[PDB]
Amino acid sequence: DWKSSLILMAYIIIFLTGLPANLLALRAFVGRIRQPQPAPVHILLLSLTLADLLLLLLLPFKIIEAASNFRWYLPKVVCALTSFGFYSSIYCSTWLLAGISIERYLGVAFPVQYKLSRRPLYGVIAALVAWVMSFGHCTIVIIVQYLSGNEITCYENFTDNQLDVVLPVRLELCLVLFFIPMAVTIFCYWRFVWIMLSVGAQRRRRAVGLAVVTLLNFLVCFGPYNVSHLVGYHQRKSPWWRSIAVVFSSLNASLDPLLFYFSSSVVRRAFGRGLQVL
Ligand SMILES: C[C@]1(C(=O)N(CCCC(=O)O)Cc2cccc(Cl)c2)CCN1C(=O)c1csc2ccccc12
Repeated sequence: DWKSSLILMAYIIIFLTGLPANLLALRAFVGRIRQPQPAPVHILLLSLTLADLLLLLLLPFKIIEAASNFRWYLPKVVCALTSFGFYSSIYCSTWLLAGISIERYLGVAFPVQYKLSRRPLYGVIAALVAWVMSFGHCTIVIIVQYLSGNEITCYENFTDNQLDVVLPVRLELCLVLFFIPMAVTIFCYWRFVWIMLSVGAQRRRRAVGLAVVTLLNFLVCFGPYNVSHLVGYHQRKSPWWRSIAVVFSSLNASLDPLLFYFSSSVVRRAFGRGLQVL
């Protein structure tokens, strides 16, 4: 009861804290465009904002669930659409954050290439690759898993045979769409921070802060969910703390705003104006 209510209120907080800041971020980038940005970084970040918006706008469904002890029964189609809605955002975000890690390292360190390739169009493909990879692979999940008065919004008994097909797919996504980005993100930022270490204080604090946020996201926000998938092999059963792990997956949407503040000064100016009003 209260155990459920807490997640409801936490999700409301995430919604009511996130959505305004994310809309302000979206507007900030739309502002930062001025003449459509020449910078590949600013495009990739915009995609993350859209991926966040996609999640945050669909987030309220969860607060409604948490009230009703996951009772209200949704059609299998609706259940699938909402599930796909979530999956897309997370695994898109991971590759985008990896793309940012690439961008900062390759951009700042070894700047000769960045001086020549300061055109925006070379960047756009990375966002499209992230979207295509996310959508394309995530679709497989809902294909496989989809085509009574129990306390479950979507009870996932599946089938004993299907289990043997389903879990490998979840592990495949877990590995390729997270554990690989993880290996890239840390490899880039470890160097980027070293290069930055080797206005200056502001640049340093921005650069470190950026890396801290990206690291934190993978461990705190995305970690437990992707661990919970892997535990699937050990237990051969959906862990009870999946619903808890999901909280963290949503939490990212609250901390992603900071990324934009640390990255782009225009966002700091825009939030400055927003804070001036508020
Ligand atoms: C919550 C969950 C899901 O879809 N379930 C959970 C099974 C039941 C269990 O065991 O609690 C069914 C479900 C949950 C909710 C709505 C529908 Cl219509 C169907 C699992 C990750 N995920 C989403 O992809 C997700 C979908 S909307 C959304 C919003 C925010 C975060 C994540 C999500």
